[PDB]
Amino acid sequence: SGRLTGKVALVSGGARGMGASHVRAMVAEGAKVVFGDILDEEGKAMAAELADAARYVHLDVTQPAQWKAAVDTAVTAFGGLHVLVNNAGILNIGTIEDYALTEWQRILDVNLTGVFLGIRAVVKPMKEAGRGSIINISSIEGLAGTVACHGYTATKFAVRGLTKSTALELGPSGIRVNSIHPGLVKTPMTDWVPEDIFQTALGRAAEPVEVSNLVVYLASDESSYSTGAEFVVDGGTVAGLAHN
Amino acid sequence: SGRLTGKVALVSGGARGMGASHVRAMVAEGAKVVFGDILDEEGKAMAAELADAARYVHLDVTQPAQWKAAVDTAVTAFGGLHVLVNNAGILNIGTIEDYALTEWQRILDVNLTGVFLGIRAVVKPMKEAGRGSIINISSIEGLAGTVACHGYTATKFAVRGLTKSTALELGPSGIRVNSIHPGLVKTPMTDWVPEDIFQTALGRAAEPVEVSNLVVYLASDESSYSTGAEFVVDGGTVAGLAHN
Amino acid sequence: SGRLTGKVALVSGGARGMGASHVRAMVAEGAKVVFGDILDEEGKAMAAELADAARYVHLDVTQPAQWKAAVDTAVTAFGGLHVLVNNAGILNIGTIEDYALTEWQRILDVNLTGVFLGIRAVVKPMKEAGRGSIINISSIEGLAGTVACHGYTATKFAVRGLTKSTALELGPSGIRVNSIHPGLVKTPMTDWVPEDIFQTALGRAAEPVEVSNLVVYLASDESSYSTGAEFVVDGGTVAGLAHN
Amino acid sequence: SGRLTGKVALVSGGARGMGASHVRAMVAEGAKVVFGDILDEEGKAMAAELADAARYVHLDVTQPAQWKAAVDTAVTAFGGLHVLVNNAGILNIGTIEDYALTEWQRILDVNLTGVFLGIRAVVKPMKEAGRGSIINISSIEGLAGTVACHGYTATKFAVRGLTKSTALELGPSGIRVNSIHPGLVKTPMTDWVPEDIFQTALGRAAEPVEVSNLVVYLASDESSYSTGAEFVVDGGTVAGLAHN
Ligand SMILES: NC(=O)C1=CN([C@@H]2O[C@H](COP(=O)(O)OP(=O)(O)OC[C@H]3O[C@@H](n4cnc5c(N)ncnc54)[C@H](O)[C@@H]3O)[C@@H](O)[C@H]2O)C=CC1
Ligand SMILES: NC(=O)C1=CN([C@@H]2O[C@H](COP(=O)(O)OP(=O)(O)OC[C@H]3O[C@@H](n4cnc5c(N)ncnc54)[C@H](O)[C@@H]3O)[C@@H](O)[C@H]2O)C=CC1
Ligand SMILES: NC(=O)C1=CN([C@@H]2O[C@H](COP(=O)(O)OP(=O)(O)OC[C@H]3O[C@@H](n4cnc5c(N)ncnc54)[C@H](O)[C@@H]3O)[C@@H](O)[C@H]2O)C=CC1
Ligand SMILES: NC(=O)C1=CN([C@@H]2O[C@H](COP(=O)(O)OP(=O)(O)OC[C@H]3O[C@@H](n4cnc5c(N)ncnc54)[C@H](O)[C@@H]3O)[C@@H](O)[C@H]2O)C=CC1
Ligand SMILES: C[C@]12CCC(O)CC1CC[C@@H]1[C@@H]2CC[C@]2(C)C(=O)CC[C@@H]12
Ligand SMILES: C[C@]12CCC(O)CC1CC[C@@H]1[C@@H]2CC[C@]2(C)C(=O)CC[C@@H]12
Ligand SMILES: C[C@]12CCC(O)CC1CC[C@@H]1[C@@H]2CC[C@]2(C)C(=O)CC[C@@H]12
Ligand SMILES: C[C@]12CCC(O)CC1CC[C@@H]1[C@@H]2CC[C@]2(C)C(=O)CC[C@@H]12
Repeated sequence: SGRLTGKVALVSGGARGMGASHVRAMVAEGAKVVFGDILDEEGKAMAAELADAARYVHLDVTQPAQWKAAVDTAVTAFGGLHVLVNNAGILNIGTIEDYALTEWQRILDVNLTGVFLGIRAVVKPMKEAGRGSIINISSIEGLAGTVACHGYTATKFAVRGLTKSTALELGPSGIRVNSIHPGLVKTPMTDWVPEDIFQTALGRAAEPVEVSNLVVYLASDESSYSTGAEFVVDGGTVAGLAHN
Repeated sequence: SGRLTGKVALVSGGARGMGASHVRAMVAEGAKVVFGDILDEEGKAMAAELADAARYVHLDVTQPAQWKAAVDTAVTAFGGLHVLVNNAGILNIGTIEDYALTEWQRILDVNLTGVFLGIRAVVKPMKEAGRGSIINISSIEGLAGTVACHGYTATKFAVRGLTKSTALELGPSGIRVNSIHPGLVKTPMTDWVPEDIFQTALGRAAEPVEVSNLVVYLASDESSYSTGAEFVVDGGTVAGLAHN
Repeated sequence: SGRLTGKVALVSGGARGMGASHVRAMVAEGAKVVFGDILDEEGKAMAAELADAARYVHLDVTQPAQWKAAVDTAVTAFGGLHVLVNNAGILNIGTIEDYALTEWQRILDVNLTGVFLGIRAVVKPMKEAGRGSIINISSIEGLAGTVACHGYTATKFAVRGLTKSTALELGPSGIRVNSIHPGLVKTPMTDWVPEDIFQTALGRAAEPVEVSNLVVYLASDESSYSTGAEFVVDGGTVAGLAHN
Repeated sequence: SGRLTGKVALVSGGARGMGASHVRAMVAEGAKVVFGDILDEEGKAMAAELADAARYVHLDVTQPAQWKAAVDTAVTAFGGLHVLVNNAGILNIGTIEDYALTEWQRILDVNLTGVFLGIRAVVKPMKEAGRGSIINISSIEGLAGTVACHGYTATKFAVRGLTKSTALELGPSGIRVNSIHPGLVKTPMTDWVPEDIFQTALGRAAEPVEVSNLVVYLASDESSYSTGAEFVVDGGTVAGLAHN
């Protein structure tokens, strides 16, 4: 409570799912949040309940002009920008043969290029403020592979790597960059998937707030000495070997 | 300010350095702490200025009988045990040729067996309580190697592995096990080492409280979905490649 | 000698550098090689001194039609296709701020999409034979980060991930997929870089044949039980922590 | 045939299982092998069928004096020592509670200290010769955890770490140190385990020769630029996420 007081955050894909949960969790901790998405109806809806501590903006992470608009909104409406949560992303599947090249390009644009564009857009205000925290949402699919999940796996691994190179470059400016790797979380992106698809040590899927707690920790100054690192919140899946 | 209220913790090697910092940080968050060490003078000293919320006990992590005594103290004095911070450890160096077999055995006993004994000692009360968090202190030397640091590297890698196997086994009982890997921290164990020995992105060594913040996070229920994972707090060292 | 006898291989970017070395090394071991590139003069030149054992074809890894032509050449000229070495790649640098979006897209197309296209192109003939070995050339930049190397790092991490997902999917068909991660190698891509830029245990840069030896091993049936794995040939760089 | 001609190797635990397979594979490639174990009957038996290419010696890897005797045998009988294969090891299981402290100590002595003693014993002759190759046999249990496998997991992770620190230290002397991580292999140590206990991409357990092929590669000069690295030969297990 009051752990993010004075912090301004930008969250991509915050109209629903984990993104929405992150917005709510950060506001509850005293932060001012600008969240963007492409689902304007839902976005404006919850922008109404968070009232004056949040602002919704239309943001297609593949459009650099929209990223700039999102950043300008944060800076002029709240005075600055200290946190970026690259959460927007999509999921598509398909075996090597019947996986469309267009789906491949689409997921690269959103899941990878979108994350890169967000980082380019927030460095200026963060460098001026001399402090900042960028949180990239990857997944355990960015740690190991899965059948018929080539585009998703490739981009989640890429986001993991992009996190490291940018962390090294921005470190001297006081900006931290870390990646979060969650396992199965109950959201509209995976409501069609059985909750026990992964072998976990805790024996259950995660509630979105459980990932949000990690977002708050990484956004706060409590995690001041962690940068370029992978934070896993998967209930123990990648900690064990695949058995039958 | 009250993130650990109602939690009872046992910290090994808490008389000084990071251990002491963890004790203070957890008490400040509302936890009751039992800390043990072999430096009784210093231990009793700070137990006095924490008298109401903490208890000091003599604890040589290589002696199972002392671990049991430490656990009994926590349970009878505070009603239970929910957190274990395996922090006690030593550091010795030497090349392959002139590294004494006795130093090798000594570091294995303290840094590895000591950690195992602590886990065996706390599982009973934690399993009864139905909830628990075990935090094993490894290091980045448990992620990559260093010249003339064979005993330390071997044990820190082992602690990292022990964290995973125990997390899988204890998960069903509601107990989480995670490892922390810090880089250079300002403590008596490394005050003879130049603060910039490691290439970091932040360009500085860490203050012990920076590692304590991560201990609090892992001890709290905020990290409910993280288990068997490595949490790195090294200022970016392992995120980059070794350059000249 | 004769370790690859009866094997037909396709090597992308084989007109010079490591690619050329791989072609020569595999021919010396009894394999028939079809190598493609965009440097036609050099390509036809060495195709001439390798006469009956190799065939050169123009191949821009970003063009699916050219990949098909390359595969058809291998199958009709040599009877089949058992090995694919995704070696083609480019290197560009730049900081988050002054790194052109066009350079970013270019490296994604060649280093990542190019690798994906190669895999899609060879699965048919390999699945019919019920055997095959795909070797993806990543780098240690696909294991850790580097300043001003965002596009390269992102794609090399992605290739590492793509290797795992495809290995799991193709495993049942008898096809193995592995990634190679070399450190500094003496080639035209890095002749402007000081040979001791990386901290290595061997104290030297690698000769391209040293990486080719690993390519032969992975192409042969000797490595029959290795798939979806990372093979590091960096002289010890990623095995140690970055010191000053 | 003749890939290890002129090389002298020392293999611990070579009387049966993978160790025996390594001895046979290396002899077939032209190497002279000294293998030790504690199963003298079986050891002398196969020392007979290999003739003068192989010498058997009694060797308890926990006894430094016996290691010295093994090394002296190699040097005086064959003129030198260029390869060490730390293969000897044991397997015991048990949950945290009912796992005997004696079993814990026993596995630490054999699986970890035994490996360290072997390295200390061979550095002298290798440093004089200008180069050498040390191959430490870990396992995928040294990469991820398993329930009721605490001693085994801890030591296999430690061997993985010991491989890196020693590789960095010995690199300047021309000595390479690498670790091998196999999955399920058909040997007496695991003949009671169902061949499909692990989820693999290849859908089968490995034949010991498949791991021996990797030992030969690492023992030969073909792998000249690989050191301090993990070589996985697990049929794809650790490349994928644990599913149900
Ligand atoms: N659901 C799960 O189990 C897991 C999800 N993740 C990651 O977490 C992130 C969010 O996941 P969920 O909330 O579960 O998914 P979700 O589908 O609920 O939400 C993703 C959001 O991104 C927005 N979005 C999509 N394309 C966009 C674009 N071009 N520009 C801006 N916004 C766009 C969508 O409208 C949606 O609100 C993604 O990066 C996902 O890959 C990671 C691990 C597990
Ligand atoms: N100092 C550093 O830069 C880093 C330290 N670490 C780890 O953090 C932990 C604590 O480190 P520091 O506070 O810096 O060290 P420290 O030397 O300040 O404290 C270690 C404490 O353990 C106690 N201790 C030693 N042997 C013991 C035994 N057999 N039984 C019980 N207590 C014993 C010591 O008396 C001391 O109070 C260790 O596990 C260490 O490996 C990890 C990364 C970096
Ligand atoms: N040079 C080094 O130190 C290291 C190189 N690598 C990787 O090894 C691979 C080969 O590297 P080098 O031989 O050193 O580089 P190089 O520059 O000598 O050769 C790359 C080759 O790819 C060809 N190529 C480029 N774009 C192409 C396209 N669109 N279609 C077809 N061919 C194309 C080039 O013409 C050239 O022959 C690359 O994937 C590189 O990232 C990895 C680690 C270290
Ligand atoms: N069997 C498997 O699936 C896997 C085995 N490994 C590792 O490979 C190595 C050999 O495995 P296996 O051949 O399958 O086991 P094994 O039981 O067939 O052979 C181990 C050998 O070591 C010898 N030995 C035992 N204690 C010794 C001591 N104190 N000093 C000297 N020799 C001693 C034994 O007599 C035996 O011949 C071990 O390090 C094991 O952990 C790794 C991954 C999988
Ligand atoms: C939902 C999950 C599991 C959680 C997540 O973040 C993404 C995916 C996407 C691909 C799915 C995987 C479960 C296993 C599937 C269902 C395979 O068997 C074919 C496609 C795979
Ligand atoms: C202090 C540090 C760095 C922080 C830490 O937790 C442990 C050690 C122990 C061995 C040291 C290493 C710095 C580099 C040293 C000084 C080598 O050059 C020889 C022994 C090595
Ligand atoms: C050549 C190497 C090292 C070998 C390789 O495969 C790629 C690169 C590309 C970026 C370079 C890096 C050396 C360090 C550099 C020079 C940084 O200081 C700015 C750009 C970086
Ligand atoms: C054989 C194998 C699998 C191959 C290996 O190198 C060691 C072990 C040892 C512990 C076993 C594991 C299969 C799963 C087991 C059977 C658990 O369910 C309890 C003990 C575990």
